[PDB]
Amino acid sequence: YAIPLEDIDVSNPELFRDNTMWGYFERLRREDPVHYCKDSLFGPYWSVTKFKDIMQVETHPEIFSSEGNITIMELPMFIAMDPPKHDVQRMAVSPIVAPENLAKLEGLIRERTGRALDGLPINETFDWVKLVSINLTTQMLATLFDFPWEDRAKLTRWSDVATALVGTGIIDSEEQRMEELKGCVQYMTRLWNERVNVPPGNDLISMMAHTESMRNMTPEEFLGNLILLIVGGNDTTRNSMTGGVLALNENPDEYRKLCANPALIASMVPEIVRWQTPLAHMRRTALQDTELGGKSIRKGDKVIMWYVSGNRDPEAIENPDAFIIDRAKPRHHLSFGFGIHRCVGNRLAELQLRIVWEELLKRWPNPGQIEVVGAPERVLSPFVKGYESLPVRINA
Ligand code: HEC
Repeated sequence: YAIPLEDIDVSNPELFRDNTMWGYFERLRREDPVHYCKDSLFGPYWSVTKFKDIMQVETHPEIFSSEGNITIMELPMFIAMDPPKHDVQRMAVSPIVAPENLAKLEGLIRERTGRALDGLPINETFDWVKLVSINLTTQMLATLFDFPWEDRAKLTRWSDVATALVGTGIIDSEEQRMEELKGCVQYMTRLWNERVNVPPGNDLISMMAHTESMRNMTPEEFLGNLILLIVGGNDTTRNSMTGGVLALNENPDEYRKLCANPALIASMVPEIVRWQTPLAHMRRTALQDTELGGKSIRKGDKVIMWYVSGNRDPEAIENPDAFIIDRAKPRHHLSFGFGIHRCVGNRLAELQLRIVWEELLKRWPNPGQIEVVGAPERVLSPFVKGYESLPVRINA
């Protein structure tokens, strides 16, 4: 409120690192819900801050294009494609990440999860993001992709390089970003070559290499889609694992409700994904002049769907700034988007988060045993809404 409406830049990454962006999004929802920003680190853009207006953008891909770039920050892959090619590639890829096709690998993830939790320090403060969230998410991706186990830290590195702003401690330049992602393409090409001329067996690289429909992708599209699948489920799962522990500590009546009725994992996991909003936005580009929420959008304009604001919109969600683990309709949220691009991995991602909560409560069943003892450090990004560290002590 101490700055002019016309000067609000909700994309400033410092607002996300400082956890001060909430107040700026609240002012826009009240006073200018479809908002033009002339000056930012990302050039000019529109902010879409209400639940119903994000739904209008998601459901009109013939007006609001995904082709070529789906973030505010300026290989082919089907998230960054419009129909018809989007729809052909999604129909090939959807069965690869469906739980119905993954039961044996998911039982192996549960065994590996239990072993990892059995190795955590007890009655000693540690960094939850390092020892649990990054550790378990990397073990899950390495299991699904049968990735060489000694090289699994490369998955975390490639994830960081894909999304990082220049000068945050990950890359020094766009030249460095391109050199590292060349390395990623070279590594995945070797795995493709080692699995295509041998009988399949049970991992996602073997499944894609032997799927007849994926012969109609170019090698560039095949590699682009393979790398989308490794990166797409990494930071999102990681920051949902961290967020749930923080939400239960900030809301002790919900931690008591969970421990008294562990079946509430079913309604809690979707509420963790809403409360966290691990990807704060997705971007579109206007293909035609259009009207949205009373504003004139021009052909070629950058249009930002702020899920971080839509998930807190009281017009759509009752008491939206409260964490409530037994809501009547807990899947009413925008963290997986909506429409033709709605997260193809959503049911697999939630299954992983339920496996983790079942295995945590098996070992530590009482309220307050998983205790946040220090402030989180947050990520410097307008896209990844997440945590670099979280000090935790397990009281057992
Ligand atoms: C194993 C893979 C994988 C996992 C795990 C995964 N995703 Fe996705 N996600 C994708 C793919 C692939 C797409 C592209 C789908 C498309 O464009 O049709 C996608 C698309 C999305 C989109 C775009 C929605 C839209 O309407 O534009 C969002 C947002 C998203 N994912 C969020 C999440 C979140 C949050 C999580 C975890 C809590 C997650 N994803 C877990 C693979 C994954």
